[PDB]
Amino acid sequence: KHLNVSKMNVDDEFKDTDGTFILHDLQKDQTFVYNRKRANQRQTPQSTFKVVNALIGLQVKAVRDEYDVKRWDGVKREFESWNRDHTLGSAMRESAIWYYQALARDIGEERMKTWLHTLSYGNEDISGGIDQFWLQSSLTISPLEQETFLEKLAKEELPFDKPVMKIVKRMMIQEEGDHYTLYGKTGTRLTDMGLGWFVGFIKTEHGSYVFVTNVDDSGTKAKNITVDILKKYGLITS
Repeated sequence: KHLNVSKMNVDDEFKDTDGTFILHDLQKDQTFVYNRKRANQRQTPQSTFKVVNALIGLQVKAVRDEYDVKRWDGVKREFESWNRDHTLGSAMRESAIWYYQALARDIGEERMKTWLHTLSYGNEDISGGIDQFWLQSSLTISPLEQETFLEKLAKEELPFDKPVMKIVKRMMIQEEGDHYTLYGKTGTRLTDMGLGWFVGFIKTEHGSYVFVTNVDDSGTKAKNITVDILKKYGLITS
């Protein structure tokens, strides 16, 4: 019934990819890591940082809720899903960077810095600029450090109001099946599609699990790898 993570193997998901995969069993307190070296290498978080931005932004009331609308400026950007008015939640779902750049500006350098130390978020380096630092810039975090943060979010053991964490979790929902809920956030270095993430957690009828996938490829690749693993190991069912 219950997936024992110490028994897994995911080699063939990465046979042609430089990557790492981490799976933490919340009920049993056990962590499986494929590619320990890469799991310990700090990398730029890309849009996985939206999770943190949303938590801080809601907590400090820079945004009201998942429906807080910011109007599009009419500039055609790389993805057509970005070229529309957005909310905190839709900008997470569609990875509309411009929305979260406006949010980061409202949070401000000093508040962001204090929060990143509270959250132990990687190298905590925001010198790349208040609306650039998480995008192939100064801030880096290892896949294992991402796991540590996301495990605290799953357990709701972070210094945010309970409704704030509930809202952010809801914004991360990717699939709601009959027997599981998949939560996650992609990230990609869009300059060259050369760095990819899919991070999150899955709730099943036999425990919840926290995952981090990171690859020298797109965030779509990271997500497809993660979904394949979660299906192979019986966590995504229906």
